[PDB]
Amino acid sequence: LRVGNRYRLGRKIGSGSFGDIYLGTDIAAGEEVAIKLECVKTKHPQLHIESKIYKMMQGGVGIPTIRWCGAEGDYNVMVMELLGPSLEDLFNFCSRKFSLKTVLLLADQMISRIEYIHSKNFIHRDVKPDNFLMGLGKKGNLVYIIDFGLAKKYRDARTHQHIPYRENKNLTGTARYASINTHLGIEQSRRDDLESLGYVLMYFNLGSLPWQGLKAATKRQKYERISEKKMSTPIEVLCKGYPSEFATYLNFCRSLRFDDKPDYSYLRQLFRNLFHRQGFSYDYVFDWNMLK
Ligand SMILES: Nc1ncnc2c1ncn2[C@@H]1O[C@H](COP(=O)(O)O)[C@@H](O)[C@H]1O
Repeated sequence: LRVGNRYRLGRKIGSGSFGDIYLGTDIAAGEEVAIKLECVKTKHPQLHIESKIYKMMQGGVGIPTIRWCGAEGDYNVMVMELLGPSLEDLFNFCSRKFSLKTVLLLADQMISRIEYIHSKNFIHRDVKPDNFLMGLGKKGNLVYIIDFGLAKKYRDARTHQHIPYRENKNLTGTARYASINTHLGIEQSRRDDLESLGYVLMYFNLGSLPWQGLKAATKRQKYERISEKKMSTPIEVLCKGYPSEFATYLNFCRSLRFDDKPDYSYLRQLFRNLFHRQGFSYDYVFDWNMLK
């Protein structure tokens, strides 16, 4: 299979519910690429939007490059830089066990990516291990963020005027990691991304969250089943037997006002101090770099 003249579609490397991702070859440049395909069917496809957001993000550390956008037949096409495995894939590879050092190494970078997205007037609204990828080669130590499928402006580009507080929202992201605010149908802001990262971190520590694996025919039902267990579990019980810093983090994030600018530095500082007190070095050796 080919896409136009310049690209070679290889084998599928990811299924997204938005589109599917193929490993590919830029034949004209002699470089491996990732190629996202979306089928056009209505007059509101969303890959055109996602690519316009990627482009506004460019020149960010841990933002993949976009090489080409256009259409062939009834498919929208996005060609981007190829990245390594997801943190979900790496977790599975490491037997669903990460060391505290690996979790803290990741935490520092994952706050910084989210910060950078917020600095560009957007919230992500789909923060999950699947959506963080390690780079390849010289970028093997660099955590990337992908999938701006569900991203939106939280403040005016011009004025920095925050979006107003609104309720009864469409529950559209992944329920395992959704903020308590998202569960009550409250409009998402910067605090919701950072809380979601909190649940991602405790996911890596535990191996699973105590609200996982609950069957539902519907997306609405998935959120509601998880909501009950989540809202009945104190931050302090969730994180018990782990460094206080994981509690302090989730607590800080839940205490933020709708339209508060987070202290991204403080949250980074928390994990750094724990990191140094444990006696770890920032050598960028994750558990999987030790595989012989
Ligand atoms: N540029 C990329 N390079 C490598 N894998 C990717 C890339 N983009 C997406 N993927 C994979 O595709 C999966 C789903 O992509 P998405 O539906 O866009 O979030 C992710 O979990 C990744 O494993």
